[PDB]
Amino acid sequence: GLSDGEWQLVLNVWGKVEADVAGHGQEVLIRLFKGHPETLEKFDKFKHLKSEDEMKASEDLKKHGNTTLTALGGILKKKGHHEAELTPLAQSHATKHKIPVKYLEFISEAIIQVLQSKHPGDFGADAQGAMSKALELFRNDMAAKYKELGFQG
Ligand code: HEM
Repeated sequence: GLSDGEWQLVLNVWGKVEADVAGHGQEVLIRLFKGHPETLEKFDKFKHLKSEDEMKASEDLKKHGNTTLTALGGILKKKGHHEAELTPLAQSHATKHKIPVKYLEFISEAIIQVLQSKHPGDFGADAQGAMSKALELFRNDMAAKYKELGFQG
């Protein structure tokens, strides 16, 4: 959905995340939990973290962040011919974890805020715009799969 050029920007900033997937993954879930505390409640092993000090110290949080970003990089690498990899994710999220589309917007924001915080240099006006279109396509495709399995509610 982006131009070839926009995908390139997207894969190029993602190259930075790939050099530290779990430290970027940890910081994204801390930003999401801190930003929207209600999301935390969706996680049984984190539901009890009461502060950012406890979130930073959690081994499990760091793992789950690695898991989350590893899965999103597999989707981003397919540029948009990503139906196959998105499916299973829409399936588990809609049906087993029961994650509203709204929360996919909250995590897209937490992603942009960590790339901006960790790579101010590299994540300039054009990289930010290309990653925001890429996360919006992701969330639109997830919403599409949700309304299909017949959720969104
Ligand atoms: C960038 C968007 C996301 C991606 C790529 C992603 C990826 C994953 C993956 C790969 C798993 C493990 C497999 C599965 O159970 O499907 C998972 C589990 C899970 N996800 Fe997500 N996720 C995303 C967003 C969210 C959001 C926004 C929430 C909640 C606010 C969430 C809640 C959960 C929960 C509750 C589980 C089960 C965790 C566990 O095993 O205890 N996910 N997610």
